[PDB]
Amino acid sequence: PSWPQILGRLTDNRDLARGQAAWAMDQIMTGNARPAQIAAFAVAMTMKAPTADEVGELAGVMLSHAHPLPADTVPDDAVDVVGTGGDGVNTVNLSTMAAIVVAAAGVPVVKHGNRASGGADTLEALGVRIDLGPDLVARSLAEVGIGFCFAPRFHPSYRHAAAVRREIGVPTVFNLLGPLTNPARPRAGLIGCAFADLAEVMAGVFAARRSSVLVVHGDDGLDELTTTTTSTIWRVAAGSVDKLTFDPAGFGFARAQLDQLAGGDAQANAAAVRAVLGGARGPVRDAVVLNAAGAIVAHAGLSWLPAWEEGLRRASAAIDTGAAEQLLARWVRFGRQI
Ligand SMILES: O=P(O)(O)OC[C@H]1O[C@H](OP(=O)(O)OP(=O)(O)O)[C@H](O)[C@@H]1O
Ligand SMILES: Cc1cc(C)c(N)c(C(=O)O)c1
Ligand SMILES: [Mg+2]
Ligand SMILES: [Mg+2]
Repeated sequence: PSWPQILGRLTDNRDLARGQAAWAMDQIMTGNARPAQIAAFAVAMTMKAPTADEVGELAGVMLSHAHPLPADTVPDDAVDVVGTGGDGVNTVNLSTMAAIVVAAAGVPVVKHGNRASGGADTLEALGVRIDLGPDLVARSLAEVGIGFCFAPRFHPSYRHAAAVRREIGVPTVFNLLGPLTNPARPRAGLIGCAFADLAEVMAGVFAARRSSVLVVHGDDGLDELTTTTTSTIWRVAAGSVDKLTFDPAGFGFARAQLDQLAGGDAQANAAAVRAVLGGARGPVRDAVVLNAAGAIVAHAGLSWLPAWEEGLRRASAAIDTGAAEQLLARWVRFGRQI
């Protein structure tokens, strides 16, 4: 295998041969790939139109190189709530807030995340330790019900890819990898995809791993279940993908305006988390509850309408009883206690 060969095949608009994407990603992750080669590969893959097999190869290499969590520390039914980002709309950290609420409802959550105010920035501002290694994330999950895997901490060898991603700016296939590379390897997730054309490829990757996952794209372009309009959902169950249209109004949700979901810096976004967890009613709470419920449905799938009703009931109660607010406080506390 070589760069001229792989790049030539991609510029010929041809799907890669089995193992070629893995070879490329492994060259990238081991510091053996020049910045020019990384960029060429990222772009060529993107323009060819990556397949699930290919994206699955890239993600597997990343996971091979990632720091794992200690054996037997991650529950068999752990769930992630994470999006590709890059939806061009600046929202409150819907996934992060949903994760807190899901953990509070009793579903173990191991959230993969990163800076932008991104999930990681907002958590840091809330006083949550984002920087914890495998052992301590495992303890966090055991003692709090939620662990946060900070992408840079667990994927240090991604450094060269990350630099190139910054330099070129343009979204590429690499933008799909975060939600597919949680180092704790949870089997369930609510997975946001900004890129409508690539949501199905993401779903295909999760299906190949037999995850129970909802890949979601708001029909307003949010990488979350949206409240402003309907959402497209790629439902992954039993190793196959269903595409459907999801309408929140179907559960009594009032239509919001995207401006009402808008975020700010880490301090603003942190305030918005505190507000939701303190019971503030309105658009942000509604979107958080909806996404929390979707994550619970994905968790349920590890065994539709009944699932959503129970998910919504459970998410609402976790906030209303103060369990969500208390969980965050316990999370802050856990991290201050080293
Ligand atoms: O949108 P960008 O800033 O360009 O970067 C992509 C973001 O995707 C993640 O959202 P995640 O679902 O993990 O958290 P959230 O929905 O709570 O923000 C995380 O915040 C990354 O920064
Ligand atoms: C996954 C990951 C890993 C490393 C080492 C990074 N620096 C970044 C980043 O800057 O976004 C992301
Ligand atoms: Mg998100
Ligand atoms: Mg988002």
